[PDB]
Amino acid sequence: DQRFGDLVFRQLAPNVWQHTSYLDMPGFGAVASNGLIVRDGGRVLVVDTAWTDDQTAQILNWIKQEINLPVALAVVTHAHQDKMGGMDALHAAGIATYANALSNQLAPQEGMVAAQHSLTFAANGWVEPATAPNFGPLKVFYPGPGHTSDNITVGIDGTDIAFGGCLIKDSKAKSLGNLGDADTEHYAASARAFGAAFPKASMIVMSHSAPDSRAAITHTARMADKLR
Ligand SMILES: C[C@@H](O)[C@@H](C(=O)O)[C@H]1CC(SCCNC=N)=C(C(=O)O)N1
Ligand SMILES: [Zn+2]
Ligand SMILES: [Zn+2]
Repeated sequence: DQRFGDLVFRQLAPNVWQHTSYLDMPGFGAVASNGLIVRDGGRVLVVDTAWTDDQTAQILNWIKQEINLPVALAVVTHAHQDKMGGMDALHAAGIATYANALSNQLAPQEGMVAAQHSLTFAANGWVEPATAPNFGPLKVFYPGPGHTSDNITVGIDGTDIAFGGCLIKDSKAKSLGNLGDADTEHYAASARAFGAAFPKASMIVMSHSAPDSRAAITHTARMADKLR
């Protein structure tokens, strides 16, 4: 683990890093939020911002120092603060940002800054390639409504890594966390759909825990079963 400012960076694979930022919430303590950094050829790709614009700027600063390649694009997995909180930092730096069309539509109501481009998805959940230009190893999948109506997920092609965001919780988790915006009826099916979308992924990266095995997906699904 590497510390850079208030952020921590961990290499998960030769070309993949996890970024972690913290937000102190009064009465509840500091909460960690994870994202991904992917090196693809002569460019870098980001998945999710940090909690804030300042923290996100630090991600770009670490990238400059540790990777020294231009950041080509970023993808945010839904319209909540821990995933979209630092959109300004990305846009200030001239980085093209992509999100679920629904996330961009919800963003203003959520107090978030919308991404600059919209992803749309097929009936089977896979992104329509036309809306996801030059994503390299990033394979984006909409598993259906769960944590939120708009949550999307990301696999890293050519690695054992898949990113479930706030949809997937780790196998040690006691609850499904914040269900304030959740679709409790479809949550279980969506978690399982993600598992089926990336059947070979063995390392599951998520928003609020260290990377886990596929057990995180199944354990989440089974916790969600009880919500019905
Ligand atoms: C604060 C907001 O961004 C919230 C969300 O996205 O729903 C953050 C905080 C949280 S709570 C973190 C884990 N909580 C466990 N009780 C989650 C989450 O559950 O995914 N995401
Ligand atoms: Zn959320
Ligand atoms: Zn979260």
